[PDB]
Amino acid sequence: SLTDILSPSDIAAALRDCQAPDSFSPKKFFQISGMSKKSSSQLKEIFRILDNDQSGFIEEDELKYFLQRFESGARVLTASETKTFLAAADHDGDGKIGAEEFQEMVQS
Ligand SMILES: [Ca+2]
Ligand SMILES: [Ca+2]
Repeated sequence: SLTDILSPSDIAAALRDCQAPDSFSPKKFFQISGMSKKSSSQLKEIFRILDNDQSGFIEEDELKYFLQRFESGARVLTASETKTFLAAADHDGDGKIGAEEFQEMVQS
């Protein structure tokens, strides 16, 4: 569990909010949690937890586990979820999220 940036009650509320598949969104998890409220530097601490390759980015193969970061056991993302999130953070057309194009997708 993160517990290094956002509060638990805020996460547990955002998880159940749209726990169902293709029910949540990349820009609909900062209202219940409070990611945007965090600085671009604080939003990076999470990226280091999403990198299941330690390469430096969060490819789709590791982005589908977005629900496995706040729940640590929940289901993965679909072609209608991962794609969106990637098209909301990456915007570079690389298929991998970075620590420079992530925060931007949060606050902005
Ligand atoms: Ca990686
Ligand atoms: Ca990228």
